[PDB]
Amino acid sequence: SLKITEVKAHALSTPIPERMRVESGAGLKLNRQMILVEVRTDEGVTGVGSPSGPYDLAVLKRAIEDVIGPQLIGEDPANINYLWHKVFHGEVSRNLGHRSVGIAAMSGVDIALWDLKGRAMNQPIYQLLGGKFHTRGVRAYASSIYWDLTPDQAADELAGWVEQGFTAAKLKVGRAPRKDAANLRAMRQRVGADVEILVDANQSLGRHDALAMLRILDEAGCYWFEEPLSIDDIEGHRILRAQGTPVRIATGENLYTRNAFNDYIRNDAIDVLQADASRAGGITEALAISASAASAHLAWNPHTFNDIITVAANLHLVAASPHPAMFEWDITHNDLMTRLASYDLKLENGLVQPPQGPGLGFEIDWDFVAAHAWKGEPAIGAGHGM
Amino acid sequence: SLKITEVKAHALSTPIPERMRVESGAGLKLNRQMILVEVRTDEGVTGVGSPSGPYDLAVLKRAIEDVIGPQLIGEDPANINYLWHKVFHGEVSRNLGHRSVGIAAMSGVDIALWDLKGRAMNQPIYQLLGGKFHTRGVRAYASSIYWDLTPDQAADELAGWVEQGFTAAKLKVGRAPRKDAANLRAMRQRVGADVEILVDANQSLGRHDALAMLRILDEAGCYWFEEPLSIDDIEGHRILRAQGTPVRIATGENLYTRNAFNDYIRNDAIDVLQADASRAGGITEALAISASAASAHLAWNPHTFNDIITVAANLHLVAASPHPAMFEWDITHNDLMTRLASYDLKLENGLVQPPQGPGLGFEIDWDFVAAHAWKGEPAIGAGHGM
Ligand SMILES: O=C(O)[C@@H](O)[C@H](O)[C@@H](O)C(=O)O
Ligand SMILES: O=C(O)[C@@H](O)[C@H](O)[C@@H](O)C(=O)O
Ligand SMILES: [Mg+2]
Ligand SMILES: [Mg+2]
Repeated sequence: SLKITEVKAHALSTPIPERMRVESGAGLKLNRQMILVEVRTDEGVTGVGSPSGPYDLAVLKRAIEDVIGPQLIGEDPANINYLWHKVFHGEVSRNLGHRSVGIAAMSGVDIALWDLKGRAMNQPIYQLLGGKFHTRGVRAYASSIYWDLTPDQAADELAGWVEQGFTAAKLKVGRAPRKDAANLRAMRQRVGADVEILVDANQSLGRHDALAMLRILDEAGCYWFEEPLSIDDIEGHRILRAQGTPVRIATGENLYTRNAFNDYIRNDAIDVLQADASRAGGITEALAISASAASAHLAWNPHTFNDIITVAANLHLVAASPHPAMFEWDITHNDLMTRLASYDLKLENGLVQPPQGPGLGFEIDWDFVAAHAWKGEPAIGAGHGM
Repeated sequence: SLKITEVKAHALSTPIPERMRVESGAGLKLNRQMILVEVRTDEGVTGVGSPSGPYDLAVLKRAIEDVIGPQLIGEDPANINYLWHKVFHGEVSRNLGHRSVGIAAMSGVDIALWDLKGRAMNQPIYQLLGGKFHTRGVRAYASSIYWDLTPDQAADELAGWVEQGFTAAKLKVGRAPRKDAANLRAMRQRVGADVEILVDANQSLGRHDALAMLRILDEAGCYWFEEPLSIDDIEGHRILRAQGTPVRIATGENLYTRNAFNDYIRNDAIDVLQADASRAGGITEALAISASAASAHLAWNPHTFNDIITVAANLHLVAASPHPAMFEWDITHNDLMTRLASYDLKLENGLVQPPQGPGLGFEIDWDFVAAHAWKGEPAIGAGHGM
C-alpha cells in the first residue's frame, strides 16, 4: 500500500490583457488564477487537482493544507470513499460550512486522489469509471459570449466559434435584458437552427424578468437558461420550469454536494444539473450527482470553467456518462487552459476527447508552475446581484 | 485494446438434501442453480459473472448468449457504460421487457465485464470504485431463518447464528402471521437487544395484514420489513412507511433498474433499496442506485442471495459505499456458496471483507463447474401470493 505524506497547494496567477477582460454577473475578470493541489505519497506516486475558482487563493491554500491536509497524512490514498467522508464529517461541513469554499477545497483534493489512483493503476480515470459511453467523443460548447456587445458584434463572435468547429455556444445575459434579446435574435438569425445557443444570467434576474426572458429564449429555441435566478430561490426555478417550454432550466456551478441538487429535484425545479467535479465535492460527489440526475430522468452537464484540470476532471466523467453531452469549453484568454499541461483543445466534428494517459491523463509543466506563483493579485472584480 | 470474442453461459445445478430444503414466499428450494457467465477476449483476458436466480436456466442461457452476446462480440470490453446502453436500448428493454429476466441477464454480463476490467488492470473491483469506505469490514446478516418452525426452533436457530459471529439475522414470514409473531417474540427474548432482527415476507401479505404485522415488528424492534407486499403495490408501501415507526420498509430484489426505485422514492414508499448488482442491471446499475439512495437520504443494502459471485459482486460495491452495512449472507445449504470458488465466509467481530484479488477477486474451480452441468433439474417449487 501507499501512505500520503503531503498535501500541497500551489497558488498560481496568470494575467489577462486589458482588452481581453470580460465581465458577467460573476464580475469583471482580472487575472486567471488557480490552486494546483499536489497529493504526495511515501513511495512517490503523486496526484494533482484543482478546486476551481474564483475563490480567494489564500483561503483555498489554508483550507487544503491545514484543514483538510492533516486528515489525510498517513492515510492510504486508495480509500478515496473513506477519505471523502473522514474529511467532510470530521472537519469541512461544520468548520467551513456545508455549502462552501471548503467543499471546493475538498473537491480539488478528491480530484488529486483520483489522479493518484489512476497513475498508480496506469489507467485513465474514465476507464476506472466503467469506460466511455461517448466513444466517438463529447460535444462541446464555446463559453462564452460576454457582456457589452452590439447585436452584430455578438452574432459575429458566434459565427467565429462555429467556424472554429463548435456546434454550440453560450451567451451571457442579465445586465440589460433588451440588449440580451437583440443579441440573441441576431445570433440565431446568423447561425440558423443547427447550432445550439445557451444563455447564462449568473443569478442576475428576479422572477418576473426571468419569466419575460424565458419567453424570448423559447422564441429563439435556446438549449438552456443557466442560473436565471438566485440559487437560494428554489421555488423561482420551479416556476420557470413549470412553464413547460423546451428551454432547459440549468444551474449548479454555485450549488454544493448532492444535497443541494436533491432539494432542487424534490421541488421539480431543475432540468440540467451543473455540478462541477472541482467545486461541488469532487469526482466522487459528481459521480453521485450524475447518477441521481439520471434516476430522475434529468441531465447532468457540469460547469467546467477555470483551468485545464477542472476541464479534464469533468471530461473524464462526462465521457463515461450516458447523459447527452453539452460540455463547457472556456474560450476566453486563459493561460491555465493552454500552458499548464500537455493537453489542448482539439475539435473533431464538434467533439472533444478526454486525455488518454494515466489519471487525469496528461503531464503538468512544472516549469510553467514555477514561473507563475501568486503574489497577491486579485482574480475578479465585485459580482452583481444587488 | 481488447475485443470480445465469446459470451458464454454455463448452466449449473447443485442438489439440496431434503432435510435442508427450506421454503419461503418465493417457494420451496429444490436445487441451487446459476448461470456462470464467461466473457472472453482475443488476447485471452476473461471475466465471469452471474445473473442470480431463480430464473429458468435455459431462458438465461439463451438471453445471454444469443440476445445480449451478439451486441458484444467484436466490441472493446473496456467501454462498459457504452455496452450497457447498447444492450438495453438495442435489445433488452423492448425485446425482453423493461423489468425482466432480461435485466438479470444483462446484470450477469455487466458483472463479467467488471471482473474482466479488474483482471485487465490487476485490481479488485472495489479499488476501481474509489476504494473502501468500510475499511474495517462490512457488517453481515445471516440469511435466513425460514418457514415451518416453532418459536422454540426459530429462537434456537437465531442463537446458533449469533454464536457463529453474526450480529444480525433475517426471518421469513407470511404464511401464518400469528406464528410469525410468536417466532419473533421468542427470538427477541432469546438474543436480547444487541442483535438486529430483519423480517422478509416475500410479497406474501395484503395491506391490512402487513399493517398488523408492522405493529408486532415495531414492538420487537425489528431493523426492517422486507417485501411486505406485492412489489406492484407502491402505495401500500407508502402507507406502511407513513406509520412513522423505526422499522425500515425494504424492497428491491424483484425490482429492476434505477427507474423502479425512483418510482418508490418519488412516492415516499421506501427506506431501504435492495437492488442486487446481479439482478437489477449490473454493477453499473447498482452503483447508480446506491448513489440515488444516498441523494434521497435513504439506504442501499443489496439483496445478494444466489451464489458466491452474486455475493462478491455486491460486496465490492457495499465495501466502497458509505451506506451503513447490513450485508446479506446466505447461510442455507448451497454448494455454489462454498465449492464454486476459493472465497469463504470469514466473520471478524461480525464483519466480512471483500475478496482481494483482481476483478471479483478469486479464482473459479473449473473442475467443479465441469462436474455440475445442469441436466434440467428445477430450482424451486411454485411461489406464493395467489
Ligand atoms: O465567467 C463567468 O460568468 C463565471 O466565472 C463562470 O463560472 C460562468 O458562470 C460559466 O458558466 O462558466
Ligand atoms: O429464499 C428466498 O426467499 C429468496 O430466494 C431470496 O431471494 C430472499 O427473498 C432473500 O432476501 O434472500
Ligand atoms: Mg455559469
Ligand atoms: Mg428477500
